Amino acid sequence: VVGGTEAQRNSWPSQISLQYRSGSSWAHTCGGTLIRQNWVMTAAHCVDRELTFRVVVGEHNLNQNNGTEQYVGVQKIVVHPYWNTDDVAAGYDIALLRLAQSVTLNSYVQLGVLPRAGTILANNSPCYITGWGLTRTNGQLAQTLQQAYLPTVDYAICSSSSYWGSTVKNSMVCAGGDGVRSGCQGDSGGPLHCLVNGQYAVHGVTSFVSRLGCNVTRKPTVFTRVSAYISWINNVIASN
Ligand SMILES: *C(=O)[C@@H](CC)[C@@H](CNS(=O)(=O)c1ccc(C)cc1)C(=O)O
Ligand SMILES: [Ca+2]
Repeated sequence: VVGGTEAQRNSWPSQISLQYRSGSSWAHTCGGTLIRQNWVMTAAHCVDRELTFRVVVGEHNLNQNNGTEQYVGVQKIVVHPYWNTDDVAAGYDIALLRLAQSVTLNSYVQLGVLPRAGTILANNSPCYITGWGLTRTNGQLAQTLQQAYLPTVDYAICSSSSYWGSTVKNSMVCAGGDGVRSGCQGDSGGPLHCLVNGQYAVHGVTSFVSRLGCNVTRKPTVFTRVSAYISWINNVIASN
């Protein structure tokens, strides 16, 4: 996240780090949201490569032991069946990961609250993106989890010609676009937390930013709209 601030250690306990095995170690590649003790919601584009993945819950600093982390392998990957790698703009950028073991909940590890199905936020709704993605366009990943306030940009504005045009669909949420704050590579898959009726809920799954760069004026970060996929999510969880 570009233009973010370090999150407090226990602010976003559903945020997970999705990592892939790289030689003798592990490398962060995307975020995700813990939605069941053994299920993670992330972006389908994060699991397009045939890599070995693990999820880290209760993570704060990627390069140091925080003494709060739980490490778990990904046992099954279910990508939305309409997802197409060649077309992120078509949408369906969502996937569910069944964890090899159920994680233990505590103040650093909690399930993400999902919105009711069909919920659409009013323009300019208050949301925060969180993640360890690049802190600058063509930069490096953050060491500590970052957060940035990114107000939503409704579909009418977001899909307008000055913004994203036809690239944005109504199955997505746009947020930000101020030219200073945004998601960036490595934040994909993570949550967009929006305050609704006093409770933060995960309304988006980070999906894409402009090819021009991360923090680009009028190119708000684009997220899969979680509330469009509630029955899909429940169907997967129930049949697996
Ligand atoms: C997500 O991080 C997104 C910006 C918010 C990225 C794409 N996701 S990624 O950087 O994880 C990705 C890109 C390509 C591959 C092969 C793997 C990972 C974006 O550039 O829109
Ligand atoms: Ca750590």
